[PDB]
Amino acid sequence: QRCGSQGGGATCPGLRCCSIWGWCGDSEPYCGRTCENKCWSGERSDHRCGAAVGNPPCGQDRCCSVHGWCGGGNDYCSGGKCQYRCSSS
Repeated sequence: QRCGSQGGGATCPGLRCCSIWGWCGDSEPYCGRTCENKCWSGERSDHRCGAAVGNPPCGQDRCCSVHGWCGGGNDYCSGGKCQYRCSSS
């Protein structure tokens, strides 16, 4: 969908990255240099994620687990273990 300043001020469904052009996605055009919000660079230094820390992004190839931490691989990204930005699902 549409998001951010181009799209009415919406956050992306699934806490995906909002590009500067106002569209949601998960790839570098959306999440990297041309990202407007929930970008790869916005992951907390302590890597917490989830609702308790205001649903911050995780970095590239990292996923927010159901326990509230960003990380990579199955324990963070795969079915049942991932609550958003799931690089698997």
